[PDB]
Amino acid sequence: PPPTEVIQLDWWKNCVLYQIYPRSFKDSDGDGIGDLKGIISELKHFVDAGVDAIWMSPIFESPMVDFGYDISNFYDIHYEYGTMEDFEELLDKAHELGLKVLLDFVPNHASNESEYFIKSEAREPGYENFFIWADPLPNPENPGVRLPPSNWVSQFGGSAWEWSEKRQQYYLHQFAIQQVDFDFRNPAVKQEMFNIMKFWLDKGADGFRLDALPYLIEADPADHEGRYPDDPLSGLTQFESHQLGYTIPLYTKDLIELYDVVYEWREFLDEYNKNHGGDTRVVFSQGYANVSMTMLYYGNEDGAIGAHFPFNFDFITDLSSKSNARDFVYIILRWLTYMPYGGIPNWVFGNHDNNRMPTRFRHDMVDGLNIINMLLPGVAVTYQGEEIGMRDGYVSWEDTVDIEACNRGDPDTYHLYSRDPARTPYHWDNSTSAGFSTSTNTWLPVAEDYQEINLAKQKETARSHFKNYQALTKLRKQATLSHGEYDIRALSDRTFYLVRSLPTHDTYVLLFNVSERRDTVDLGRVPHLTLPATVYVSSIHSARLAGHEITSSQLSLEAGEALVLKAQPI
Amino acid sequence: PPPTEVIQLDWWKNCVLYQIYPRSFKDSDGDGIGDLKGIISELKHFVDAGVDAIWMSPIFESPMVDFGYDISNFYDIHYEYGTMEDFEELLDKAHELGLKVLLDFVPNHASNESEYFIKSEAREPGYENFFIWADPLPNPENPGVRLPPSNWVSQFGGSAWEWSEKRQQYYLHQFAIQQVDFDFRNPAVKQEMFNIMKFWLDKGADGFRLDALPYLIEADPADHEGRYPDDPLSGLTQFESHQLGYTIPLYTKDLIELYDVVYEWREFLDEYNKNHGGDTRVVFSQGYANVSMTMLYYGNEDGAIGAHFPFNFDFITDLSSKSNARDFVYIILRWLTYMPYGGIPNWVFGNHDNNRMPTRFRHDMVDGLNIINMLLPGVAVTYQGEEIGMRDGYVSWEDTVDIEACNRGDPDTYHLYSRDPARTPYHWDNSTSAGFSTSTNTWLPVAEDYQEINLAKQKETARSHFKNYQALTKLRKQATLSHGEYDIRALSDRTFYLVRSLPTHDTYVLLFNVSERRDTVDLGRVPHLTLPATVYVSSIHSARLAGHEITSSQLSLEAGEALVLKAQPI
Ligand SMILES: OC[C@@]1(O)OC[C@@H](O)[C@@H](O)[C@@H]1O
Ligand SMILES: OC[C@@]1(O)OC[C@@H](O)[C@@H](O)[C@@H]1O
Ligand SMILES: OC[C@H]1O[C@](O)(CO)[C@@H](O)[C@@H]1O
Ligand SMILES: OC[C@H]1O[C@](O)(CO)[C@@H](O)[C@@H]1O
Ligand SMILES: *[C@@H]1O[C@H](CO)[C@@H](O)[C@H](O)[C@H]1O
Ligand SMILES: *[C@@H]1O[C@H](CO)[C@@H](O)[C@H](O)[C@H]1O
Ligand SMILES: [Ca+2]
Ligand SMILES: [Ca+2]
Ligand SMILES: [Mg+2]
Ligand SMILES: [Mg+2]
Ligand SMILES: [Mg+2]
Ligand SMILES: [Mg+2]
Ligand SMILES: [Mg+2]
Repeated sequence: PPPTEVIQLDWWKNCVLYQIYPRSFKDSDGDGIGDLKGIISELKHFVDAGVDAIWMSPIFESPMVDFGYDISNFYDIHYEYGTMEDFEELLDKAHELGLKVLLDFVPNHASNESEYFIKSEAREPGYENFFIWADPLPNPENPGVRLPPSNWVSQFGGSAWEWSEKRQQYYLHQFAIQQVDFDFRNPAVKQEMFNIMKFWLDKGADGFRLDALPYLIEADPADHEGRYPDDPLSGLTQFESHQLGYTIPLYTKDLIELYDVVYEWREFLDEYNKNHGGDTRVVFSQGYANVSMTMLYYGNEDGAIGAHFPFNFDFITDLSSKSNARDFVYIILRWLTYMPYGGIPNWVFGNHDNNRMPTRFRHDMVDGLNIINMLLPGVAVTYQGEEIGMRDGYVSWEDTVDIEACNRGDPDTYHLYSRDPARTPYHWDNSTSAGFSTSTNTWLPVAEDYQEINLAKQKETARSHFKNYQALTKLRKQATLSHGEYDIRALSDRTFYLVRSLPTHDTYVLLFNVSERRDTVDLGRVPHLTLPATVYVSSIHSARLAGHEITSSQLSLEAGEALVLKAQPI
Repeated sequence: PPPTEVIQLDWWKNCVLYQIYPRSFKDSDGDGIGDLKGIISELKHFVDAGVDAIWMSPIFESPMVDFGYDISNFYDIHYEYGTMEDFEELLDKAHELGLKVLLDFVPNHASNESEYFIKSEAREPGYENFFIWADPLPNPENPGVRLPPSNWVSQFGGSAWEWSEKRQQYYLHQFAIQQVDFDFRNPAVKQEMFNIMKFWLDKGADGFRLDALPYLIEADPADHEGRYPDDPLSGLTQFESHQLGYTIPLYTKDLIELYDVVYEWREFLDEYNKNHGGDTRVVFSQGYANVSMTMLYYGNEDGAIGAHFPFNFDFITDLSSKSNARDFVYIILRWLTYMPYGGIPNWVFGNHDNNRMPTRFRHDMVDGLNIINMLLPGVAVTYQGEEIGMRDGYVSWEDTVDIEACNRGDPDTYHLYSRDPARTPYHWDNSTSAGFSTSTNTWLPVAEDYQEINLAKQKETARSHFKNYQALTKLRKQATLSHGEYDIRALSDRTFYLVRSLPTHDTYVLLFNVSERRDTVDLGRVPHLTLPATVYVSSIHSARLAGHEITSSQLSLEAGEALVLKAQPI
């Protein structure tokens, strides 16, 4: 029978979404800092790679305490990265190449250098209640020793409460001292968030990543006899009272009221899209939470609609080099089992907040992991460098600039916390500073392996991570990946299959030996696979090349080996 | 295309396995205690129910501290239950009726009234090292102040170490003070377990349940400078030093050496089956552990073969009335994802150690839960009472006899620990004591609801839990249930499907609304379902009767409603 026709999906339902970390992508001006003119000079890379949409880590005005996540002006561009004119040029050139562009910001908090905070601290009319301000806890026993409002612990270590001498109250910071939590029960705060989003959509952004949403709302002291309630204690002996893990965040994380804010954002965005037309503008939410709390970002049982999707961190939080094939299958099944009917799945293997994909897994698993990302239903998310298999770079204590590591760590522990190894500059080629900069003095050190692992090398060599990346993003154009069913099971502790199938269309099969040992499997166990089948993609050290035919039902896979097979339609 | 011939499976691969609790099954002699003549009198019940194999909770000589799991003679029958001749009669009549009969015992420990312990405490030759005996922990601060060997906590509260005045040493008890842990590094103890198994296999037993296996082996002092190492502390404020949960059982539970004992037991059983022929004799292992530690009971990487299966307690540990249809699917997929290839899956919904199935879930979910048990691949495990939807019985503090409750509990807390509510006498009919006994003086109180919930009532009335149970055990003779594939997914937060399919054989489909609300689903989402299809079984509260034709692809299911549909072969 002739192949069935399929209805085209809206762009966000099956895009390849690439995360740029602008500070480390491309330095155009020799200061060792990535910049917007740098990104503009390499927009063609996303077309070459088969990326549909780029998001940037923050580029708004920021003192850079948390490299952009401490925003002092939500309406202008950080000078080290360029100007508003450069951003507008980036949007125009990206759109001309057919790319979508999303911006990133963290609604939860503003820099203490923001006009909001300066004015709030001054109790300026309209701003007095813009942030969470509290009096000290009455000390009737030592009237003279000042007590914080509650025992709340910051994500970045120490008390979540910072005394203001000027205002003679504490302000809340779930993150850095310099990152002040907005009061999301203040209508003026909610209106300012719509104002920011409308400003950037009007400039032409295609949507937003909205960061750190579990932390929006904290217990209302009206419900606790006018005090901020203590979070319950963990009782874990490895944590002292200034260490993250000392408290259970009952009153400070994943409060149900946060979701009302997200549903209100979605209603705003839906109105905006109705009144402007063109490509749908979207919101993709970030939060690390349990399955229940994460799925609530999609919407709820009462018909609320939230983010276009919450990001799926399962490959970061629940899989690693310790995982066997059964773990891989059981964790892949979690998002697919719990995600609401009609929701769009997404898959995230890395970001600027976690160690790089091949460092969390193994170097010989890069191709298999990128195949899982591209062959699962829904949206593939790629973190800068995954398309060439970048590894964590070495960063000394002396070179560490991550506030999270400076705050929580010391020269012996800092590696437990630092995100800097996943932020080292991108490897374009084997030139000075891996082609990232004409300068040797980069804001973070260039990883030692850049002569071995760089894009130019992988475009010249017959087989490479990047060429496999290109073959996979191209495969996503096939109806079997955009509209096909899925079946996933383990064949052994070492190997699993993923089958995409769709009547009258080619079948595609992943086989992946995720173990450190060779494995032999019976392909007769794989549903919808008739032999002979053809190798479409293989891992760079596979004995099988693309175009190789699989004729035998007995297949030996090397440690880390992955194959994509193209088989006849069902 | 005429139905394919399937190869008949060995009996233990797809049996319906029924756990009898002899003390609460049937009292023949009016002492309010269930007994072997009582079981003999009702063996036809298993044939009527479509049960293939019965296991009895322990019937060996026991002081009854733990109602038979404290065994004082592993080679003879507890007097209250009957004689060795009653047991030989039971085995004879059961085998005549085509039933398999398994015995239960707990290798970990013997009664302190056993000859083993009395001789071991007396340091008789050969017995000295039968149990774990330890010196007090040396006390350099004040020599001769008596300290226990370690901080280890018993499962039934207090220290796992009991001082013997007679022997001037402590003995290990992971369970009650009266349950003494064997030394499983002693070859004479291992030889004694082979002797015990050989004795009962020689009498005609079809196999064993071996209880409490995670506790067999504890840390060897020879690996900790000649002391028993402390278990790590949990840090949890709700647990004092005498309370289960105070410690993390690093050195006392799930030691990798316990699995070598299991593999040796299978090698012995394999040799016995080979030398005796007839029907395979089996071992089913018990242990509550994580999925890692649970699957090693089947066997290991190196090719060790263990129990025919370990019991799957997921419907007790990981699902309850709090669970939605997505939880059901995600937990059902756990065993099927993790079990080794060739493994036989099994499904346990209750036992004498946990609250009854309708009490853990809801009264209106009984049929749906019995359908899952019978329609998933592998072995269905039934606990005495589940075939009629028995609810937990009320048992006051005054009537409580469970050592776990007496030791861990007080008049206000005892309900958190007691297993007595799941051990109340079986509801045969609406006669005195529900037909369990001619006496009103029963060893536990008969539940208040026996007039409403009894077997005789359910065999008379047109629709019942028992008639559904019978319809389900009959359905397991169909090739689709013994050899069929499975597919399982959630349609909503409320409803899931399970499809058993097998080309040329009929398709069977469970649809189950596990929620408290009506749900409407689209049957066109269910694979291998062509309409019309026939209701084969329905929940007793369903508007649909068996024989009812589903024609519409839109289906509204009431809270708790489950249907089994019979549909055309694929
Ligand atoms: O608009 C609904 C609501 O729940 O949204 C989150 C907070 O702004 C709450 O004060 C507010 O009532
Ligand atoms: O037979 C192997 C072994 O591991 O079995 C379990 C224990 O009896 C151990 O002492 C013994 O070495
Ligand atoms: O460590 C960085 C922290 O900030 C976040 O982005 C907050 O959502 C998370 O990655 C983590 O809690
Ligand atoms: O509550 C009883 C205890 O004994 C066991 O049967 C041992 O495996 C478990 O049910 C529990 O740990
Ligand atoms: C989300 O927000 C936190 C706090 O501002 C930042 O540190 C992360 O990098 C960002 O992804
Ligand atoms: C398994 O073993 C324990 C300890 O003897 C007992 O209490 C349980 O009832 C049994 O299943
Ligand atoms: Ca907040
Ligand atoms: Ca033991
Ligand atoms: Mg620059
Ligand atoms: Mg971290
Ligand atoms: Mg009796
Ligand atoms: Mg219990
Ligand atoms: Mg299928």
